[PDB]
Formats: sequence, C-alpha cells, structure tokens
Amino acid sequence: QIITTDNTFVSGNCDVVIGIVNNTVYDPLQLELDSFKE
Amino acid sequence: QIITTDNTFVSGNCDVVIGIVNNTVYDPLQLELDSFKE
Ligand SMILES: *[C@@H]1O[C@H](CO)[C@@H](O[C@@H]2O[C@H](CO)[C@@H](O)[C@H](O)[C@H]2NC(C)=O)[C@H](O)[C@H]1NC(C)=O
Ligand SMILES: *[C@@H]1O[C@H](CO)[C@@H](O[C@@H]2O[C@H](CO)[C@@H](O)[C@H](O)[C@H]2NC(C)=O)[C@H](O)[C@H]1NC(C)=O
Repeated sequence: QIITTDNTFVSGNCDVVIGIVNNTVYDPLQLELDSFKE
Repeated sequence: QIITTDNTFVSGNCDVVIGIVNNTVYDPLQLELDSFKE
C-alpha cells in the first residue's frame, strides 16, 4: 500500500529512531486542497 | 496526545453518559479549511 498519513501515525522527530529512513509520505486531503484552489 | 476527531469516535448526544465533561475536540480538516478559504 502507499504510505500515507492515514496508514501511519507520527510520534516525535527523526533523530531518535536508530533505523529511520528518509522517504516521501503522501498526504491525502492536502493534495486535494491544491486541486480545489491551487 | 491532543484530542482530535481522528483519535475519538462520536455516538449520541451529551446527556446519557454519566460523568461527561466539557472540552474542545480539535478537528484538523476544519482548521485547515478556515485557512484555505480565508
Ligand atoms: C534525511 O533528510 C534530512 C534533511 O531533510 C537530512 O539531513 C540534512 O542533510 C543535508 C545534506 O543533504 C544537510 O546539509 C543538512 O544539514 C541535514 N540536516 C539535518 C538536520 O540533519 C538527512 O541526512 C537525511 N537522511 C538520510 C538517511 O538521507
Ligand atoms: C457544557 O456546556 C453546555 C453548553 O454548551 C452546558 O449546558 C448549559 O448548562 C447550564 C447549567 O449548567 C444551563 O443553564 C444552560 O441552559 C445549558 N445550555 C445548553 C445549551 O445546554 C453544560 O452544562 C456544560 N457542562 C458542563 C459539565 O460544564
């Protein structure tokens, strides 16, 4: 599945988790607002 | 964590539940929309 803000939850910043990897997380709704009135 | 409409669910009116307290549940979508539309 696509990694999104509905499939995942956020807790803290990125400097704590030993194995954290940089990747894009797609935000539903936030993209839509741009289509509605860019 | 902040109490939001994603963390809780809604069922019924504020009368039957014993010991219900008044507070604000923060809906993220409305907050964004009041910025998007201005
Ligand atoms: C994940 O991304 C962050 C930035 O979003 C990277 O940290 C920055 O890396 C640049 C070089 O590309 C530096 O100039 C910045 O000073 C860094 N900032 C911080 C706060 O570290 C981070 O290295 C990336 N991690 C991986 C594994 O790619
Ligand atoms: C939560 O807020 C509601 C109002 O939105 C309160 O309802 C009022 O209660 C007082 C008595 O406490 C009545 O005189 C008002 O007529 C009520 N108004 C409405 C619109 O219901 C409710 O009491 C509050 N609850 C708590 C625990 O503070």
